[PDB]
Amino acid sequence: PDWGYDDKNGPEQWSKLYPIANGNNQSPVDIKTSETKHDTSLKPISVSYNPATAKEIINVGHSFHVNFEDNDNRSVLKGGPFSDSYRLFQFHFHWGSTNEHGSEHTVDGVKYSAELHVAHWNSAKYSSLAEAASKADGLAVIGVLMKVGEANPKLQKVLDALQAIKTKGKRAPFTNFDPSTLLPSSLDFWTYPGSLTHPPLYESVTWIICKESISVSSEQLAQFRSLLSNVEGDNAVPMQHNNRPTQPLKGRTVRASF
Ligand SMILES: CC(=O)NCCc1ccc(S(N)(=O)=O)cc1
Ligand SMILES: [Zn+2]
Repeated sequence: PDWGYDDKNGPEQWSKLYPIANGNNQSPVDIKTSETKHDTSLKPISVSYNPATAKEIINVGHSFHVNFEDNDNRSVLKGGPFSDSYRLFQFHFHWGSTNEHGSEHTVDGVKYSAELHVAHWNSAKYSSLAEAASKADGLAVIGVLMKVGEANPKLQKVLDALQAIKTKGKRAPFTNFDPSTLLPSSLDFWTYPGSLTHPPLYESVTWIICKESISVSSEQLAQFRSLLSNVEGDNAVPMQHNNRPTQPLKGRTVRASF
């Protein structure tokens, strides 16, 4: 690919190939609680995922994705700022070179160790992910900040699967899993209109950032960093990091459900 997280092909240089990187609806962003606006029209977040939709886990070079079957509404996200139903299609993480950084979104300047992203697409208005991905109201992603501390047992199935997709391109069956088990006990959230955090960087994402963080141990993060970005047979190249710096709000308003 023509982009990555290294010095020459990283976030700082993405604008060369993808001009939208300097757009007015880019993500992630720094959430300043003193500037958030509480909206009473915001309904509670509602997630209902069917574990049978879990499909496959793939090493995509810069990260790894856990995909779900999205042929029907067995796994959907509703409520919040949405009137339409969004269909689950994938969840993945972002992490940094060390525990002191790793999350993409930050709160009042505080950076966390990693971030969980659960993505969905608008199946009420569109017919496929490919179609919805470029629409302003096409995607919905739940972001959960991960604070380094106690080991998170609910990450077990995911971590145990990494040994089967160590190098770029490898993929394997990942079934019978409900990602709602990874979300925090409280679903209070912040929401704002944004974009995909990496190329193609489409400004088609309605972000749902959870107020409550979930835990993850130093060793579990080490597992993410032990994944290889190279293809099998080549010199090992660890996936040290894949988080984008926060971008200018550009007049956007971050709303709070609490
Ligand atoms: C084919 C496919 O699923 N590609 C990944 C698309 C994609 C999904 C979500 C995000 S994020 N970081 O904004 O949550 C970025 C890219
Ligand atoms: Zn992401």
